[PDB]
This record gives sequence, structure tokens and C-alpha cells, in this order.
Amino acid sequence: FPAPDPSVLVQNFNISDFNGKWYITSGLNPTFDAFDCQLHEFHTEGDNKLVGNISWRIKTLDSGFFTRSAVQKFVQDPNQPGVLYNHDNEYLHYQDDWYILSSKIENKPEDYIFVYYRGRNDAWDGYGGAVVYTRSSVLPNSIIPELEKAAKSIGRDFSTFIRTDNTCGP
Amino acid sequence: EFPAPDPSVLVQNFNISDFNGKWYITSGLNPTFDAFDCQLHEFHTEGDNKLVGNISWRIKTLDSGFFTRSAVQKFVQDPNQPGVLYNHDNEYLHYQDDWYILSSKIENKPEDYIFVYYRGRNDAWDGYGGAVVYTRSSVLPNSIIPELEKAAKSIGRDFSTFIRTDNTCGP
Ligand SMILES: [Gd]
Ligand SMILES: [Gd]
Ligand SMILES: [Gd]
Repeated sequence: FPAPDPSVLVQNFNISDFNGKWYITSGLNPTFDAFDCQLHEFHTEGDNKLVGNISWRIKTLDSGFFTRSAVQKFVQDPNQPGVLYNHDNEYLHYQDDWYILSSKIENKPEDYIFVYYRGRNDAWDGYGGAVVYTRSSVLPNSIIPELEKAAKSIGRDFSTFIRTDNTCGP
Repeated sequence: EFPAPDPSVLVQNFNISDFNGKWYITSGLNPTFDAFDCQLHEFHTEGDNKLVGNISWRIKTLDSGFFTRSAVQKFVQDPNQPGVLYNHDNEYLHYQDDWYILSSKIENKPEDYIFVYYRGRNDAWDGYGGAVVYTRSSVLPNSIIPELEKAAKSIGRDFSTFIRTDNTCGP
């Protein structure tokens, strides 16, 4: 997961377009929760920040667990609108960086944002992947050509991505 | 143990099509470590008898990897007891999940709720169960709490012990 060339990122991006409900309907590097509900609702904070809810779990010596909600907040790069940083993490001690490869926002059913992500913490510096957020719970057929072009721009191939439609859903 | 509840304590009328659409689980008697992940479920009705939604299946393999799949889970309503729904139904998955509707208010208002007590079994264990509140809202409404306390009481439980999980899909 090397950082992308700045030239392959969207050159303009308004973090306000991340507001509200988005489904993750495709991903490069899924986990075993790939088919659980993939709805995320985000909120903008001010000018340059995006906020959403995350969850924290510890597994203890009795086979029990403790869990908590937390926030994850991203700040946009002031020179590269397609780069967002979440370093931000206090007790949690990790960094997650987002790179917007491709996006179409027409306030239409087919709107999407394609994010490549990379991360690190004390245990490992290898974290990363790529996900497609769509307004629709079903990835729209019409956006696949642009997704294929975006994936190819970072040396990937979109046909390798897992497809996860209607994950909450009807 | 989660025994079968007294039939008299269940809702005496229930229309399964009232389960259609989007519901959030905003409270539960016994959570798993995924309690704070998004608790949105979208249900639909099949025929006039059956409630359907999407579930997920995982296996963890010897190499530390995994395989996963979407599946569906289908409930049928008991014809004599509107508040009893059965998911036996399950093919190669080999499990049973029974739902007992303790309390519900459906008025097509933001505070609508359905309070489900559940019990289950598979080859590994017969001890599965718990109780969850489905709400139309992503936040459990303060106004339904006295009915929930009463419903919890009817099966020998206390609503105050339940986990509260508001805004689980985002702020
Ligand atoms: Gd990699
Ligand atoms: Gd750095
Ligand atoms: Gd029990």
C-alpha cells in the first residue's frame, strides 16, 4: 500500500460531499465482516473535518470482552483536497490516511467516492485497502468504467474487488 | 437460560408487514462484541406469512484466513399466536431461532418500536437467546421506556440492565 502519486487523486474535493449516508459496496481488502451492514453516516465538522462513529473491542483472559463506541475524525490536506488524515487518535494511537481516487457527486442515485487508505500503529505499518462508497446500497453499473480507470491508476484491477450489495438490505 | 415465555405476556395482535423497511437495534439484553457496529436491519415481507432479511456467515480457517458469504434468514408467524415467529427454515446452516414479540407500538410515527425476545439452538449449544428493541429511530425514544420496563418485567428481566446503543451507524 504505497501512497498514490498526487496526480491520480481528484484535484478538487469538497468534504461536505461526504455528509450523510453512504454504503460500502466494493472493497479491495475485505475482512470477515464484509457482509455485515456496510452503512456509514458521516458528519462534517466545520471547514476541513469529517467525523464518523467507530467501535473498539478488547478480548480478555476469561474469553469475555469490553466494547465502546468512539469517533474517528479526518482532516483535509489544505494543499491536496483529495488527501485526508486521521492522526488525531489520542488513547487509540494509530494513523489512517485517505486518498480520494475518483468521485462523482451530482446529488443523484449514482453518486460515489472511491477511497484508497493506508495506516499504521505500534503493531504494524502495513494496513491499507480501498473502498467504494455509494449513495446506493447497490453499486451502480454506470460507474464501473471510472472505477476500473481509478484502480488501474494505482496499479490495481477493479475486477479483483469484492462486491457487496444490499448488505443491510432488502 | 432463556425459557419460552408465557403466551399471555406476548402481543396478542401483530401484523408482520409492520416489520417492513428500516429498523435499528438500539437496546439489548445480551450484546456481543459487535454491539457498536451499525445495527441497521432492512426487512421485507414474502407472501402474507413470512419475514425476510439478510444475514452473514463466516468461517476462520487454519491459515488464519477466512471465507464469508451473505445469506437470508426467514421467519414464519404462528397462525394461533401472532407474537410468535419461527425461523427453523435454515438449510445447510442448521440452526433454529424463535422470536416472541413482547411489546410493540406501530402508529407510523418516529417512536414506533418492536420488542423481541429470542431463543435459539444449533448442534453446538441450546443456550442462545436475548432480547432486543427495534426502533424506527437511530436513538431509542425516551417515551417508550415505561412500556419496555413493563415488558422486560413480564419475562422476569429488568430493562435497566440492557445495553443502550444509540447512533450506531454514525453521529
Ligand atoms: Gd499490500
Ligand atoms: Gd508522518
Ligand atoms: Gd440466560
